[PDB]
Amino acid sequence: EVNSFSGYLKLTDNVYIKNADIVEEAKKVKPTVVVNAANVYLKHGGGVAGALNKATNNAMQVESDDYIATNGPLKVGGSCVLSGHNLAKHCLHVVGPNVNKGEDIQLLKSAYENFNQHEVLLAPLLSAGIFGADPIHSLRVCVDTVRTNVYLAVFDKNLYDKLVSSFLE
Ligand SMILES: CC(C)[C@H](Nc1ncnc2[nH]c(-c3cn[nH]c3)cc12)c1ccc2c(c1)S(=O)(=O)CCC2
Repeated sequence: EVNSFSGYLKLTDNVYIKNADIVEEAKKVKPTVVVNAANVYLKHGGGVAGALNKATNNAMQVESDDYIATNGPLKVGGSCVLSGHNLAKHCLHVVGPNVNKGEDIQLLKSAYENFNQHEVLLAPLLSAGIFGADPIHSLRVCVDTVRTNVYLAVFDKNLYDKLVSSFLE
């Protein structure tokens, strides 16, 4: 019943990967921590963040606005811990660089370093999709940076297959 991840492929001693929607994984597993692919103002307008917010019936967005009002925006490469709502005990909101908006890809290492404060995490592939990072590079940074136990859900079988073949070269 605790962190019941199923059907993952173990890549390294601490990195696992599955072709799955992170929202569906969070509902089934109810992990201790789910990672959001956030932006600095925690505006969950689309993609992974919009999907996680919609699964909380907008409770994540209201909580996020209150956090920003009191604390100000996050930095690129930084994170904050807020409620997991019905998806997890906690949501770790992590800001990976948006290369399509000119942010430095080197900050992807700092973004993955936030994962090391949590023993077990369900997470998306940071800075992939419309953030513009090369998803094979993002997996290599994950493997080289994260030391705690991370379960990556990648919602695209074509990309999943390319990432596993890239890792097993
Ligand atoms: C690479 C892609 C396959 C992957 N997507 C996903 N990966 C895992 N669980 C997912 N659920 C949905 C979904 C459910 N309902 N609606 C959307 C998407 C999703 C991905 C990973 C990272 C990032 C993005 C996208 S982005 O374009 O949202 C920008 C932020 C970084």
